[PDB]
Amino acid sequence: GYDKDLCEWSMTADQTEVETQIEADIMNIVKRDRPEMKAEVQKQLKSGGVMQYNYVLYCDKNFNNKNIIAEVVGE
Ligand SMILES: [Ca+2]
Repeated sequence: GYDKDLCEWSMTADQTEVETQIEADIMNIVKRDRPEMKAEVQKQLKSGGVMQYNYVLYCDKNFNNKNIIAEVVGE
């Protein structure tokens, strides 16, 4: 997804600050769309990191954030 202010914050704020909110944003989508996947997605975020989603979640006009679960659990 894209939002001008969220895009700028995600690219300028402290690394740990953005990383913590990315995880919370993903878990919120998991709770809404695949609530039983909470423990599994949490395990995948810890092993694979979340900062690789810095661009697609806040700066990408061509990424639908609903697809973040499939992105995380896929290879
Ligand atoms: Ca992965």
